[PDB]
Amino acid sequence: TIPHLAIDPFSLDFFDDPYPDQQTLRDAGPVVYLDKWNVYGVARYAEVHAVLNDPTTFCSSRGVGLSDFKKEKPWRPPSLILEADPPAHTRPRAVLSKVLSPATMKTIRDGFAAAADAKVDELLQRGCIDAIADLAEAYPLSVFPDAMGLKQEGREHLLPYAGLVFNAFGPPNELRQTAIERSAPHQAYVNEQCQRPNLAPGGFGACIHAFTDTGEITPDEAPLLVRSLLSAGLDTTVNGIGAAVYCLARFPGELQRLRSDPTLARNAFEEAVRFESPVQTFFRTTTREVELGGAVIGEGEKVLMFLGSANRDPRRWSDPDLYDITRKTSGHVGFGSGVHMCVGQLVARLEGEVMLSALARKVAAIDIDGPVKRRFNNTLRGLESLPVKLTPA
Ligand code: HEM
Ligand SMILES: CCc1ccc(C(=O)O)cc1
Ligand SMILES: [Cl-]
Repeated sequence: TIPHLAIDPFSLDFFDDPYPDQQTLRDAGPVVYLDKWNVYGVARYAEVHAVLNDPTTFCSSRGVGLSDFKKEKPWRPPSLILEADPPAHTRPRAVLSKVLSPATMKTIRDGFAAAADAKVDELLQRGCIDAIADLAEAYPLSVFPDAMGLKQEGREHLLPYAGLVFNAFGPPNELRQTAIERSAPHQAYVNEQCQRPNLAPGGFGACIHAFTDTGEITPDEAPLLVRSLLSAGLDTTVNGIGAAVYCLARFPGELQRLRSDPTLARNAFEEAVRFESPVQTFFRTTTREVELGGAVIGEGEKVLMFLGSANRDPRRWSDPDLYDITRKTSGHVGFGSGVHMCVGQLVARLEGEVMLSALARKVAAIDIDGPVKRRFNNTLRGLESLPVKLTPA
């Protein structure tokens, strides 16, 4: 009843061009079985959305990577938020919601916008730049570590640590194995920065520790919650901004519309998140036998959700393979959906908005002018290098 497919969604060939295989996954049925990894897969919008919104049946506390925490030891102590189910999830989630709230956004927006404008002005002086290293990476590195309250020394560990976290959700392939082999210095740096004395006053880290006296979290929970922001808060935005710049570089008609109405910046970023889905996949584990799309999945089974495929499913989206900055994007699953839906999404959208606003106001054209190189990661989709020429407005 359930079709069995040999597609490896964690192979380099799949990462290089996932779209044909994602269509094969959607069109084979609402639920597939991936023989390569012994997991169920859901690639259509409807089933991905259904799984995300039933956390009781499709739990996160057995891991949101391939590994089942009931069977194997987690590679690092479980996240108190991403790898927790209600009710244990609820209070840590509330703390991060308040740390990354609107009032916080108001406190950081002017500095984030000024750093975005300054980066674009700097890049325009060079003209020909790498939109990954010099923009997608450089801009978040210029705002987010400071907003966390990290010291300067050791920040070179942040992107390697995040690449490790995202590779570690994958199966035990070479990408995952190599990341874990190299992990010790990055883990040691990150864990140390999570301690209260190492987080500067007023930043996100200090604010997490300050919530340890309200009864929502205890002091011994704060370091791991800081760890969540140092895991999820940087490389995601690198790949979100990279996705948006890559979309504007490939679709100059949309850059032209954005230049003509810079207030489209927020939706242009949201549409890049749908179109590229920087976070491609996450797993859940069934807690009982369950019927999903006419299929019967037993207890204790891993279910792989293809967020990027759900975001391009023609059953849900008109012209899904077109980048359209005025698209009604509400309901895309690039930030997840339901109780675990990205708690940092206001930070991500702020960074994306102010960078796209700076481009919309300062840049007339973005032309690819060198070889594009893709970066391979078991969970993140994005580029290693994007050579572009920026023409000033
Ligand atoms: C474009 C940027 C981003 C994308 C595409 C993204 C994507 C996601 C997705 C898909 C989830 C759902 C995980 C699940 O359902 O298992 C998630 C959750 C989460 N994200 Fe984001 N994220 C982004 C930026 C950020 C930022 C900037 C932060 C922190 C400052 C952050 C922190 C978190 C945390 C802590 C969770 C776990 C929430 C929970 O389990 O309740 N993310 N993100
Ligand atoms: C953006 C995906 C993500 C969310 C949360 C964590 C974490 O809690 O460590 C790590 C990754
Ligand atoms: Cl760690």
